[PDB]
Amino acid sequence: AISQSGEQTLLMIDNTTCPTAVLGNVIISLGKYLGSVNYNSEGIAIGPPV
Amino acid sequence: ILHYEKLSKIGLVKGVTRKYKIKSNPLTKDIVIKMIPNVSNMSQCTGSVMENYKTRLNGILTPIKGALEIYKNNTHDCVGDVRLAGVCMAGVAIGIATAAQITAGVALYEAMKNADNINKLKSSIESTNEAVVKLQETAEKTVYVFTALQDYINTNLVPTIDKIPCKQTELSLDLALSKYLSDLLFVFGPNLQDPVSNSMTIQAISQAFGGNYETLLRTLGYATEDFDDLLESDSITGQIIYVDLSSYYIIVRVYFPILTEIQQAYIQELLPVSFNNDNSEWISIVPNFILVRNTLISNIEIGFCLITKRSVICNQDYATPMTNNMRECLTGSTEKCPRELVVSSHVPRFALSNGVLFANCISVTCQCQTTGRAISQSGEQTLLMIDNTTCPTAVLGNVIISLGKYLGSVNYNSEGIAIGPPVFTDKVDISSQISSMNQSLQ
Amino acid sequence: ILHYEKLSKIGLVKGVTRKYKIKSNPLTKDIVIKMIPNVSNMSQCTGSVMENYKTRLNGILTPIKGALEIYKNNTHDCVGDVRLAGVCMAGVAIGIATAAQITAGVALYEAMKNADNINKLKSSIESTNEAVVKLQETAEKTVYVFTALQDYINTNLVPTIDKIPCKQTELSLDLALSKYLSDLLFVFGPNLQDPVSNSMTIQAISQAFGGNYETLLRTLGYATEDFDDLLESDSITGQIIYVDLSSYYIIVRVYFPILTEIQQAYIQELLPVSFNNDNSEWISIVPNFILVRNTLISNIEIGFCLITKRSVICNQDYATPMTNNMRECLTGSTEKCPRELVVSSHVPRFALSNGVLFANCISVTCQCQTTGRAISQSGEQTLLMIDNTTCPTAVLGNVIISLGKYLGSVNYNSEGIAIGPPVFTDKVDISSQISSMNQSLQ
Amino acid sequence: ILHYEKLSKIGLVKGVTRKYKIKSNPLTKDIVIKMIPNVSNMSQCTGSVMENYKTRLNGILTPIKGALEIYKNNTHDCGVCMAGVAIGIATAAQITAGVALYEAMKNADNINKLKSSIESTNEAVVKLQETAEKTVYVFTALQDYINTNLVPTIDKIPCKQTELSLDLALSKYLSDLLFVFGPNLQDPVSNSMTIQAISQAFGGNYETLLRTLGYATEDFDDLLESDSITGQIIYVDLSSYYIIVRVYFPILTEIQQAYIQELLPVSFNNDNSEWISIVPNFILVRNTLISNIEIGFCLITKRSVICNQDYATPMTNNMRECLTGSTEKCPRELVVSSHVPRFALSNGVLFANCISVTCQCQTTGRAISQSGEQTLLMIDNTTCPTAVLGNVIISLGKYLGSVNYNSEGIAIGPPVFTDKVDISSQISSMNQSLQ
Repeated sequence: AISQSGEQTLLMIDNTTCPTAVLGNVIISLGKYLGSVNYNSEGIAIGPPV
Repeated sequence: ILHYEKLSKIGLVKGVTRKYKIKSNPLTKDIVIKMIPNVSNMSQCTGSVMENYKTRLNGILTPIKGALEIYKNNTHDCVGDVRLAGVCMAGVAIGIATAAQITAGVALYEAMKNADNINKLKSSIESTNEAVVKLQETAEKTVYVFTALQDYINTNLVPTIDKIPCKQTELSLDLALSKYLSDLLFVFGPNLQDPVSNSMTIQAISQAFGGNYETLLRTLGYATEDFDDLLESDSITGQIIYVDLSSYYIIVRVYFPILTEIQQAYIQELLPVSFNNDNSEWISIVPNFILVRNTLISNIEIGFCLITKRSVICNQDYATPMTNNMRECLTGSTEKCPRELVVSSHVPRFALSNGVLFANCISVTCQCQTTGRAISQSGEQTLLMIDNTTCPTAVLGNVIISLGKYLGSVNYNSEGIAIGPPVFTDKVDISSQISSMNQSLQ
Repeated sequence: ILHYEKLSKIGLVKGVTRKYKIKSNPLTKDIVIKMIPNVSNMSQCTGSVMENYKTRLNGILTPIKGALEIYKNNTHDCVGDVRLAGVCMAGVAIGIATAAQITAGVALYEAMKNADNINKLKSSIESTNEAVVKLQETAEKTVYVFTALQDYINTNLVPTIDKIPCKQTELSLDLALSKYLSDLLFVFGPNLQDPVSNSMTIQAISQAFGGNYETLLRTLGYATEDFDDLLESDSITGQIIYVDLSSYYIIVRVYFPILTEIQQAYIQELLPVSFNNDNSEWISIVPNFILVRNTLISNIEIGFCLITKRSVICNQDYATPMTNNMRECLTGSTEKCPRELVVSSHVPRFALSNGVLFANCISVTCQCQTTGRAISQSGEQTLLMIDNTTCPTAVLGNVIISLGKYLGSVNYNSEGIAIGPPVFTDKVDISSQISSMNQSLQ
Repeated sequence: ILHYEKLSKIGLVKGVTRKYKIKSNPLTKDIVIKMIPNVSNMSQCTGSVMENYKTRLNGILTPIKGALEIYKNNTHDCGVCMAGVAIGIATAAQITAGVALYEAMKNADNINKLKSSIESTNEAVVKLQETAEKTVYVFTALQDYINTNLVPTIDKIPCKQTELSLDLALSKYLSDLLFVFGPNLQDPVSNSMTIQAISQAFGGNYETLLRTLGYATEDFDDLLESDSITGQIIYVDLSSYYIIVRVYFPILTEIQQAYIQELLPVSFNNDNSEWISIVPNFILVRNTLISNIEIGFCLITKRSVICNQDYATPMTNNMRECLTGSTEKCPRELVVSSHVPRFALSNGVLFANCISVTCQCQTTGRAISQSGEQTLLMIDNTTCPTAVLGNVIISLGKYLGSVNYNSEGIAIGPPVFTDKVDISSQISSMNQSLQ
């Protein structure tokens, strides 16, 4: 299983973490990411509810 | 959880209570629509309109197959008993996709297993010359073909193939096909950016069959007594799974869900009534329909839902949040409810709930028939409750009404409440107000 | 990878390489087995054995229904909207259940929807009087009934209903029913503690039909070309989904899966050959069959799996771990390989791989044909590779063989390797070695 | 006495608890199994296969009579009094079988008094009166076959075909016999031979034998499947080719202060790998003493395990400490099969390895996360009532043990490998390490 903590909003799943993910009935092969290598280890600020 | 007495005193009288149901657990049936008619019996002097219609239909149907091939080329069966062993997704070759789009992609592959078998029938599908046809898919399975323009041809053009000049039959035909294409472009034209998804209603799909969805659904079968419901609420949806540019016929998987009533979940309707305060008439601005489920109070965007007599039916959970202040207002904190001054003379001024009558006797003349005298509202009472204790028969203009007994407080009409601040709900009023508060803040 | 060259000198000559495939994606078919014959035509002097057979049968079928009802009284459809579709489980009332038990439970409820349809046919099911009968649960869905001893009664008992004193017919019918029950008790008797499971083979299920699974599977359908495979590997399984204590018939959902080749995986078989060391014969103790998957080497408990000429087939991923020392012994480190002295005179002493033969030239007569001179093995060479380089035709005992090229080292026979320690593989020898080493440690 | 809470840490979750019952107090019944079928109705075209069958049957039967006569000629009244000088080699079981044989010789004489009646039976089950008060049944091995198929077909087909069919049927019966009554029957005196094997002298139809003998117990099926119903051969006749068998019908005696505990294995996560613990599935507890059982020989029911012998076997002391809370001594095996169980349900409380199977209960509508330190997860109504694992939606109960179950860790044992080739190499490597 790929675990999400209570600190992070979403997960970047790519071949670096593992090259094929399963989300219920879908099995998806994934490609490389072009942005930061440490995407999932850095948090950001969040806005106000509306 | 809704406190009806303060709501009524503000002017939100009780309305009907309806259950909340959603589309669920969809069965599938596969059909094909031939968007081109068979003109074989009248092909003697059809002219060149057939070829031109062929090119136009190819031009319209090419982007649909192009978008479908993005998934078709990138869908494959993952190998080995380790995982559920379903479909693998060339995600890097797909590029851009949503959750709903991917889900539809999976359902598209799933349906491919049957679509290959139906495409074995290509010659039979071409041979169809009736507006509805049933075909054997297997010794234990069947499929239906619908012809886009077979009824018109067979009923008008074939019988009238000699009584008028053939050139005239050419025009008529051309005009008929052009009318089909004009009706089609709203749905199957460039508006259809995403044919893969299955959110498209059967009513929209039937535009490819002349807008006659009742024939699609009757031929497939009235599976349940809720049929009109899954029909109006846009719960019956279909998906295009194969597009053919040689025979010009598409395969559609029609979904027939079942309506699951949500437990501990009801829809409440509130009737607004104009009420008197400070020598003027006001109407409170609150949602007409409120969704209370699991003792949780949330709004509902019912515009896309269907409001029957006993239940509220939606093809999707359309629950939306509600402001905390609105929750307090509907809980009893009645001073937080907004109110709008009414300048229209066509706003309702009285309502009837549980047989007890709420009315604004200041705005509308009230008198009681039993005692033959007027019913008086004072200047500090927002609304007047009339019931059998007051008098068993009152009138409001030209209506004689007989009232039941109230179930709440016996001294209802003698107790007042607090009233909230005025609001204005015009589109330009919101911009005007926002400027005023911003200027006030500065 | 495996180092065949270093393994060969230890005596582990290369063998056939087979692919690895496991059942996946099972299809579901439904049948009923009537565990009681229809004795209608012979009822004139059926005696009282029918009633006693009814009671004895009931004594066996009652626990099965009791174990099923632990699920039936604890299984229902949820809203399906509170969470993605599934079947609800009253787990507080179940108490003790494994993952396999719960999975069977889910399949059991899922099949219940078809089982209700089959049960709507109860009177038709009871009326069957052929060993195999075809019925409809709807016009697009067949179901099959397989009676217990209908054919046997139909073939020998009914024709001989007069030619012998039919009291003897009563005795023979009693013996036949008792024979059925004795055959049944191995599978459907008290050994069947978990009817909620899909691990029971069709061979065991056919015992309720006289062990005649070929009729079950032929009537249902040979859908795939690997059918014998799915049959021998205990891959075709079935589950009981309905037990009836009045008509004495069960409903079974038979599974027909498909064999998926586990990609990047193969099974290597190693042949043992006796070899010399210190003037005595030894045979190495290593697994005959090794499973290499995704460049990861591990054992396979191949007793349950079926071995064909081209692939290894299992009804389950029967891969088991393998010692690190076995890993190093199989990838080159022959000093960690076990060896056992051979006392028996019936151990194989030569083997042929890739057209070359590795032989133990001193323990068996070892001469060559094309020159008439004997082939000599020194006391330092464990095995002698004989190929057409030394001579193209060799003689071993009474067989004369022609040999081909070698692909590895040309100077194979001139290079020796290290040898491991002896082992003893008797059941009691393990205890003795453990005790001796324990005493040595103390 | 078992620490099930600490065992759920290692993947061993509580299963059913069963009562241990053993065969005891066996009654006796005497029957006559006639291996030669009466063929007086088919003597017109029976041919010469009958004499060949008789010779083959004599050759089969004679060693049985030989190994019975060693006890017949060495037993006399001097209770039962044995002669050990002329016996030579015998076990305790053999001596008890011999004393039982002589006790049954008293009724064997009375049954032999009806030899003419026994040899004249022409039905599958025939009733004979051995005394004024007691009776005996006679079973003929192939009489139903003859009277149903071969007798009616004596004239419609030529009797050469009848002769060949007779020879083939008798040969098939002999084929079924020889697995049991052939040279495999080295010790015919012993009574450990099951009724199912004895019924191979009657076509494997032990149901007819038992039902005619009139079982009168509610434990009958558990007795039959657990091989509790045993027999003994006490007389063999080489003139009429029949044997008389004392069928023993025992009673299931539940052992006081004895129960059998079942443990369900669950794969658990450790050091980013999935493992399974190597501890026996079934445990015998007798007066607070823990010992193994070869439950393969026994029959397991929903609330009891029935054994026709006391099958308790010793347990290693370290294993005993493992099952009593010291989980660090419980061996574990790495997991290579993608089809090992991963969740299990006890008391309505769900134990699972959420790292290997995704867990997201429906009432919170969210996933249930398992860290890299927790071997298994407990789900109950305290955390969230109804859980979903793949295709199953499951409503759960409440745990009875500690409330802080998911927050407390434990120690873990060493890895092991259970293959026979693996065992030898571990011995070899450990021996090499010692050297």
